[PDB]
Amino acid sequence: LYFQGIDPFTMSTDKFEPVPLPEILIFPNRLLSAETTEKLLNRVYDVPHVRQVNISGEGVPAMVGSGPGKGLPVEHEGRKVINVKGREIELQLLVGRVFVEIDDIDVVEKAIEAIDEICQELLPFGYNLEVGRYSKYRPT
Amino acid sequence: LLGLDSTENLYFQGIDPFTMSTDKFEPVPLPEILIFPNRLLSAETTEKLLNRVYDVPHVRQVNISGEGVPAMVGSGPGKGLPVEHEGRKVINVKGREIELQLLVGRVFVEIDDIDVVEKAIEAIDEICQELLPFGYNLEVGRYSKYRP
Repeated sequence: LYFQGIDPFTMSTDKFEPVPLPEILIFPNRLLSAETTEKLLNRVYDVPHVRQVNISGEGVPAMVGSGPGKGLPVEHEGRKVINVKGREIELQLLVGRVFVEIDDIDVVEKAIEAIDEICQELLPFGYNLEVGRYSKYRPT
Repeated sequence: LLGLDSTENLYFQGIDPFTMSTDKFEPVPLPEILIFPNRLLSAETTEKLLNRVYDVPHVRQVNISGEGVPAMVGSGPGKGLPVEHEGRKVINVKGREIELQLLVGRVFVEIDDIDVVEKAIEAIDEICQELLPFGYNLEVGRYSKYRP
């Protein structure tokens, strides 16, 4: 079937305006240490067409299921400082998500292959990569 | 040879190119509505927002991202002083007690079907108008898994 409608992810509608820049999303199978985060961000910023890299800790801590502290959250991690392309970044939490903004939809495929090669080396415990494409709600 | 170029710009109009590489990318059926508050949310506002969002029809799951907060703080010669509850806050969402450890900057609301997103985003917009007076932006996201 040859589509004849309008997709709000790729064209303006009366309710949506496409966000030009996609994300490459990294979902590691284990949280990232400060050191891993530092190496990952430095390497990813060297990939052509990467505009910015953002990170997040988890919203909800890990709960202790056995031993001392059972039933309670793990002890909160300590603050760490990393150096990304000469800028100091303070980490309050182990990193569970990475968001990589790419400067053009057309180069996503190449960018994600490059990022995949980095992750193969740095995230031996496994990970998943996704492309996110967005549209802004702008009614009327 | 203007005039005799190939016509992929017409044939593929409105399609994102990477999506045609089905050897490498698998479409994710379920979209998300994203809430981007203009300020990082307090635990109190996060709690209110999550309670209301979980009542919107067709919401499947809700995730959050944002900025961590220290569990130790100090301005003296010694080590940091520990913050009560390790700096985290307990919130109550639909009867569940949840330890929150982010100032929230992005809410990810998974919707069960692209076809119901319009009505869902209208309900979420009404919530945000009420709960986020400092302003916010809403977006929809569609995902593709890289599976080379």
